[PDB]
Amino acid sequence: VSIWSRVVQFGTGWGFWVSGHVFITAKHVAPPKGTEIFGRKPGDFTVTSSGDFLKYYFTSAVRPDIPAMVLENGCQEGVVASVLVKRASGEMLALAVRMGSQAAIKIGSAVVHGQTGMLLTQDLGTIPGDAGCPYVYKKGNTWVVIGVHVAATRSGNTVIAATHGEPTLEALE
Repeated sequence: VSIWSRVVQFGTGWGFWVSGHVFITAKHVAPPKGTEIFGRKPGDFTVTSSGDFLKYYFTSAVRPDIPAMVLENGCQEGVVASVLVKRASGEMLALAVRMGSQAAIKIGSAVVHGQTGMLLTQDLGTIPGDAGCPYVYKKGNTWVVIGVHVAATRSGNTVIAATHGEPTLEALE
């Protein structure tokens, strides 16, 4: 699809334009908080994190050309999604992954929640440094994004996606 263009190198990893204003990535690849990014200084944007999910909101659209997509909080187990892996070479691998159940993890010093998935099918699969690449699927007749890649199991086909879910309560003052 044209979409592959949304995926871009970022810090020590990758990230994704959900909308003109919204850029998501894996928190551990991101450059330190308050770094000048895409030629914007802090204050041009607002960053919300959620585990190892990291969302930048830009007051002014940074990618004006691009439509919004729906950003779900993970998806149902058994749904077949697809990871959009770009490699530094520019090579583009659509990896199919059947999504699984939730699962905690440690990124160093910090336990973080994710949805696991089991890569469907040699060379193949993921590497560290794919972190950030998105997981997306076709819900009925259109496409949504459900999380970002964080890591893959030493053993075989299992991968973890970080997810972002909207807050449901609020504290006062």
